[PDB]
Amino acid sequence: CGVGFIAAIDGKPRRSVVEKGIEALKAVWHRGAVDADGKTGDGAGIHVAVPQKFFKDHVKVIGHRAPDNKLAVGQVFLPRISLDAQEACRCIVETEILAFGYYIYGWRQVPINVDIIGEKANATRPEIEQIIVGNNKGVSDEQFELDLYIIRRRIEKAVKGEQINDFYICSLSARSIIYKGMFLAEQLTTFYPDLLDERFESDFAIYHQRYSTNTFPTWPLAQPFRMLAHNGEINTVKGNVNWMKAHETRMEHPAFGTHMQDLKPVIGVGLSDSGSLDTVFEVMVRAGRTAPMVKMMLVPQALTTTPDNHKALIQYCNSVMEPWDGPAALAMTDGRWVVGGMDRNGLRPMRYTITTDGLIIGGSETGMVKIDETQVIEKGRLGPGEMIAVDLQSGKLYRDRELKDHLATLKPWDKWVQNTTHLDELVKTASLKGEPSDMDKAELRRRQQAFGLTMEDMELILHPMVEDGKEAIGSMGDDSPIAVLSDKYRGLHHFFRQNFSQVTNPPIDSLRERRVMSLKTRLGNLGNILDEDETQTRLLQLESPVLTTAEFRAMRDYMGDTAAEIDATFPVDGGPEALRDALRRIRQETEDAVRGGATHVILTDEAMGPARAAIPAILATGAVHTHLIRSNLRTFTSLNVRTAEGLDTHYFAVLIGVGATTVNAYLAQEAIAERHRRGLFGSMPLEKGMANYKKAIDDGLLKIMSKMGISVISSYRGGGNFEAIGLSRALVAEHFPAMVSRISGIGLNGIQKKVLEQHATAYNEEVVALPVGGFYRFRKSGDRHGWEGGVIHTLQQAVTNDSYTTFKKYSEQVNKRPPMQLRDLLELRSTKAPVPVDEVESITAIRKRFITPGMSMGALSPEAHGTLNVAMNRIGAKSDSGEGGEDPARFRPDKNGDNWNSAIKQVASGRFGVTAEYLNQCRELEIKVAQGAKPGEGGQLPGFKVTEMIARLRHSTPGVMLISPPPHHDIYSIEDLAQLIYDLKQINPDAKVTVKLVSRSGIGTIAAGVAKANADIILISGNSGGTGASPQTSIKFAGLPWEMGLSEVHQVLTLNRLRHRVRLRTDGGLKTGRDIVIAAMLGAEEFGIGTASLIAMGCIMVRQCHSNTCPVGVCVQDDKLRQKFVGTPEKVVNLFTFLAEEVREILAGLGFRSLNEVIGRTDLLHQVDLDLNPRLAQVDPGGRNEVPDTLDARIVADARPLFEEGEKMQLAYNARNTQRAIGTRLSSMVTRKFGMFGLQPGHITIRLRGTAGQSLGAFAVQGIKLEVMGDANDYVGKGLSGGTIVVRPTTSSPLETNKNTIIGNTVLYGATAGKLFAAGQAGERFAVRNSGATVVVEGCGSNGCEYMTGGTAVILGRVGDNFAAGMTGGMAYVYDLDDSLPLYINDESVIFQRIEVGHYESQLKHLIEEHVTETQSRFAAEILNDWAREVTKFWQVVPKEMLNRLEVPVHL
Ligand SMILES: Cc1cc2nc3c(=O)[nH]c(=O)nc-3n(C[C@H](O)[C@H](O)[C@H](O)COP(=O)(O)O)c2cc1C
Ligand SMILES: CS(=O)(=O)CC[C@H](N)C(=O)O
Ligand SMILES: O=C(O)CCC(=O)C(=O)O
Ligand code: F3S
Repeated sequence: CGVGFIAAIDGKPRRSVVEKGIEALKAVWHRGAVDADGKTGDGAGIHVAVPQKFFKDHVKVIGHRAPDNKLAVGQVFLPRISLDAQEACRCIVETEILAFGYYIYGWRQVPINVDIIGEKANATRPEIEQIIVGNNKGVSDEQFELDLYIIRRRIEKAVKGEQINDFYICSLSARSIIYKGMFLAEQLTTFYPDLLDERFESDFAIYHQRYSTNTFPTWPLAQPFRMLAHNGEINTVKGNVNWMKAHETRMEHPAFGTHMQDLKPVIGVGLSDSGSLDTVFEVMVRAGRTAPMVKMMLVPQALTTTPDNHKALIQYCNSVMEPWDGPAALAMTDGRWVVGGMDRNGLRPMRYTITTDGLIIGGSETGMVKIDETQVIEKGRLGPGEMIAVDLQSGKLYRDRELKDHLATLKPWDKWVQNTTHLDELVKTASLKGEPSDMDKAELRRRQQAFGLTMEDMELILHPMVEDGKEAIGSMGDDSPIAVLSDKYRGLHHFFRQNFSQVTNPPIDSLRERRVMSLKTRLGNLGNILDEDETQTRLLQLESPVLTTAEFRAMRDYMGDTAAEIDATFPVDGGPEALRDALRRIRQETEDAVRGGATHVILTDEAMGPARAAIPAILATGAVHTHLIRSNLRTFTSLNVRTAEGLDTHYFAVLIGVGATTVNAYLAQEAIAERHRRGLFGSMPLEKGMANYKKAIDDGLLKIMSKMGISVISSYRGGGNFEAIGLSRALVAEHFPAMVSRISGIGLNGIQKKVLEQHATAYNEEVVALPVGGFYRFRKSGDRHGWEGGVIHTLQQAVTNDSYTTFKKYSEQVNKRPPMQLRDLLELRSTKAPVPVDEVESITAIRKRFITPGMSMGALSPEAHGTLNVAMNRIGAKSDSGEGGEDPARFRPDKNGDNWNSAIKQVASGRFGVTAEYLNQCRELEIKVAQGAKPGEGGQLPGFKVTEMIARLRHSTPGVMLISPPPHHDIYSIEDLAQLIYDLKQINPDAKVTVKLVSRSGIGTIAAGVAKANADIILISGNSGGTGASPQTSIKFAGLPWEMGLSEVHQVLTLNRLRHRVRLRTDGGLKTGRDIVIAAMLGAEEFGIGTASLIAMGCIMVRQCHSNTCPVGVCVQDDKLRQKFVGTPEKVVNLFTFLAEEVREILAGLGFRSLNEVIGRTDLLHQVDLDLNPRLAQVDPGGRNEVPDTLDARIVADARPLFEEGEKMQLAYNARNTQRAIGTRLSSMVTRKFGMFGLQPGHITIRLRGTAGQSLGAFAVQGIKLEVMGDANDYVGKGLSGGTIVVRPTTSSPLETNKNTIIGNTVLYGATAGKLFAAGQAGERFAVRNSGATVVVEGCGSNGCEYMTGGTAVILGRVGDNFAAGMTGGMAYVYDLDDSLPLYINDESVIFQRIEVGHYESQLKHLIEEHVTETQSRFAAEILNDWAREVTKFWQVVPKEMLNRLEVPVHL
């Protein structure tokens, strides 16, 4: 994959612009899935100017006369198999161009060579044909495209009405034309020779290859699109899409004249995300807005450093259009400008070079197209939010600032912005004036009972919010029933699961990166995206959809005649259809209101009473919002909800994203008060009370959002980002935005019945106390759980006394209950007579398919951890190190023969103990993208668990907390995954690689991509798995059952013929023989067993894993407490032995003599309402994935002496952007023979001219040194491990070392040792997570030194926003010539001072010296020359938590 762009700064056409454009496309294949087929690829494209010589001649050769104007071309994919349709297609195409009365010189079959296409693709190949049009009407450049645009839509529309498939017009303008198709980019020129003609000349270019979650090639989905080309993904798409359904309700502009209606819907069916973007971007530009304005209105930068002009503008946009978020490198152009742009988080690479010849070449990597250093005038990149551009009419280049300057210039942004009413202060005022409360406990209690609330609810969850202003953290998995199956009133919000993101895009850090996020809310800002007038700022604005009963009324008053209140409630005397008609009613009443003139709606349960049940706020909000959309009305109101049932963060999230503008949990502020008048909060005023509550819910949301990288509530709102488990298809469709509900579930009639039942509970008689509740924990009360006391005892009894009979009694205890989980709804019947048990496969055999999941050293006691490693190795199975290091002492068997080393090592966001030697002490690497306990997010390890041993392991700082970054920093998109897997397979030639993913609908597809990315195993984790520490909403609301995700992967992978390329594993609550058989039949080959293995080691399931108070030594770092541990290998081994025997017992009954004979065999399962079909369906009823060599292949060959004799060596080689992971293999080899540190620095040194591609020197141990004279791309020294890497411009380059980029992003991610020197600037997230590498570099993008925990980080230059966020431990100095660092640095955990002590001043000096020595850097050398005055300019950045720990104090 890639996007790229090229432009002649002067405006004047050239052939090289196209030849370069090809050139690029020939250097991206190293980033894609190569087929063994040699031909098949996902899509490539080049968007250049229609070449008027070439075309005109053509018209001449047929013997017409060339017009004076520009001649248009339509580039069109016709149906290729039904001639009947091609015609219909061409009549339509002609008719439409005809009624605008332009002129047709006529069709031209495009030459192409289908030999380089694969069959899959030739299959779906359309018939490519050009049609040539002339501007007989003598209109203007601008009018021609405008008209053509209305024409293309007209066609597009008619073909649709005709119901014609496969028709598609890539381009149809007289400025631009697109040559895209499904074939390898390196072969664009082969499939389309026109491109090789010298008449193809052009002032600009835009190329793009693409990847996919597929094996199927659609042609129209290859890019570039008509104005756009996108690398990334736009996670906020359904959000955007539904907004347009309303944005459109009002869009009207005069340029389309009477055409608008043909103009809608601007987004047709079947578009890819980017495709939909281009769609919108286009209309906007067709109506007048420049390119750069549009990038902004749609992919605005974050309004955190910023001039005030810009801020105005931004604020303007944000008020018109809600962003289109997701990682995004974009290459754009309206007719005149050409733009390179970034998403608001700089999520994708985008280097660029400027030449003496007056060209700019935009890129994704950098070595992408030869250019002589000699003619380089600059070497840049884009950072979050920036653009760079060219105005081809004036042949002027604008860098970000200067370009943004320009747009600020266009209008009185501020004066206009000043037109908004921020009703904030007005609202805060009334709160301080006193959050009221008007119910008597006798009431609170009874309503509360209506929505089935409890003490656990009040104590466990509400309280901490009020107190700490933070939400409840907890531990152990979610073992309760899944709500539909529940026995006990659960509220709608229970069935909506929060979606989150896995490999497609990364989730954000809402702590360390809160500045880019946002919760602004606006009532009445929905008018003409098409307009550009100040009247667009006239709207009210909150800063949280969240309102305390005080603030709420504040607002509701300011509104007034303008608001309308709808009674979300229904009679109980009602009848079987009570709630239905209720839902109609509300729907209608809101209609009338809005029509009637109303501008705000207030939906509410307030009139709930003994005679009226409340309509489930969630259902009521959706029913309303949707119908509102469905009648083009939502654009006229704000929709605000008052809910008695609301209480936690989740409930807000759902409400909001199913419509809600504003929410007020009124009966909870109440419940807060009552608590407060028994002084449960102590001194603290009820007002500060709410304040906190509110922050907890605000950060609440910001989080839930970040789980699918979304930075902003307006796109999130109404986007329906949930998945419904349990409610009926029909329903979910009827009333909420689009969401999946893969098995229908209950419907209104059930909902009604349950709502009312709980109701009687609370108005049928007195209520002094809520029940206790046993949702977050087993009480011997109502809610059941998997793990309950009896069950735990019996199991313990069983593995301790070693009786299989006791085991069997446990599992029976377990299997004889009411269904609690989906698998529980299946029977296993077969058609074979039974077989004798002896005959089946053996336990030895079976238990080997079992593994003990990754549970970190930290989360668990050292004793527990190694216990597990011993058990697994004893029975020839495998265990998983876990998110947190593994001690290397452990790399040998002990006198007793026991083996503490673990067979599968993880690799997760904060790369904990990740070392060349760690990565090499195993048979398998598990890329942890996610756990079912907390999908969207990333591990926690409370500070008081960060023992010293722990801290030593992890290179973290003692007793300081370890919260991990939710996304991996080197996996922002699937190609990214792809490359990690490559490095992984490079540093360790023997291991298989796994990808831990978490079930959720859509996993299937990703699953595929993972497969194309060379993963060997894929593991789908259930929603219910365990965690040592994790917020409770994720434990109860993120994730989906494995029975759904595991089949989906089984199916989809099968459906694309990849299902044999990868092995499948699953975990999530598997405690029993049958749980394991059923998982096999659904497709699994391996099963993971954690918690139950913990319980055998003794866990009693008391849930204080986060607390460091383990009654039993399982999950606790405390010494005394660790002495109460009685786990034993022998115990765990017994657990597995039983499990397998119980598996064999079952297979025999089924007539099978082995597990393999039953994988995938879903015909053996019958579901004994929900629709379990989609899970049972069969698609077609009736070593390791190896990888390509790299430079290392030769380097190694050339190093015989190294390994053979010990010699020292110096090698030289060129290097291209296309060579990845250079050295890594070397490193694996060296680490294996001499170990990370048995070689003295520089022992084997390899100079490289040119460009290093991703992962340069990744995992290099000491002894290796790489000099890259030239430059590099992302991830230099990723996981650096005591090796050394240096990078400087070519002796001959005339560039100013420090004013130019030289290495990409996420450099030194997670390193632990070694040095890195860089004559130049580095891009985003430099030194992220560095845990002990020393570096020197002349500058650095934003988010630098983030989450760093060790090492020294010098920095000869300016530094990006949010520097040092979460930087708990190492140190960075920072030459700052403008005393600006103050404006960029992220305070929170760090401080800066000028050097005072002189050993710190000396430390710096020596590095900088090294730097120079290695890099021959002038600018550096000069700082050395004026040390005196200069030292004065740096700034010591030192972590708070490091102040008292530091041998030599930093002060005095
Ligand atoms: C205490 C504990 C620690 C865990 N630590 C990790 C971890 O370090 N890395 C990881 O990728 N998943 C981790 N997990 C999840 C397990 O690896 C596995 O996905 C899940 O535990 C199995 O769920 P089951 O508990 O119902 O047996 C942890 C889970 C628990 C309960
Ligand atoms: C190379 S790419 O993976 O960024 C593809 C981009 C886009 N989401 C698409 O489906 O075309
Ligand atoms: O130990 C850690 O860093 C993480 C452990 C974890 O996140 C979990 O077990 O839920
Ligand atoms: S608190 Fe974890 S619950 Fe198991 S580990 Fe101790 S009993």
